[PDB]
Amino acid sequence: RLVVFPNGTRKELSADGQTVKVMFFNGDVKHTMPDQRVIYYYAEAQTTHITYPDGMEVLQFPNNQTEKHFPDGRKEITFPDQTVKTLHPDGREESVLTDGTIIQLNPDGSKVIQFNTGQREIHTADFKRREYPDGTVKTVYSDGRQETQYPTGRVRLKDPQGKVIMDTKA
Repeated sequence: RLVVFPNGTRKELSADGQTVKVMFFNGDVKHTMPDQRVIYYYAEAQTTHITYPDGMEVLQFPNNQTEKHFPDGRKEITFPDQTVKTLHPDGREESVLTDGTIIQLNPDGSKVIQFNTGQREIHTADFKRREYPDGTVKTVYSDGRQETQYPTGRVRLKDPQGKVIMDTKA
């Protein structure tokens, strides 16, 4: 079949019967497949939008970025530089850089960086903290004080000039 609507939109079945092809008057194009997958091209935005039956949506942008919308509410963005950012329903954003570094932006204002080496940096308004696989924690406060927590339970606190003001262990 070919149907041409009064507004000039055309609905045409592919010759082999499998693809329903709508050519909208505004330049948009929609193909609907036998599995009910819908592929929609938006002409002005030059964007492709695929809707799967299970509700997943994938958008492909002309800058080469991809955005995938999961049934669990996550949205995963693949930038043109290959960075993959995941937006979680609770507001966390987690970027995985190509070298595998993970950068997490959290709703509370913090930024957490998980390096390949196992080290983890936590940045808040009040401190910058580094965590190490053995359990060591070094924290530098906005006022310049520095705390080292050792794997043993020992906690050593220094003033901003480096003088020890607290050194405790159970």
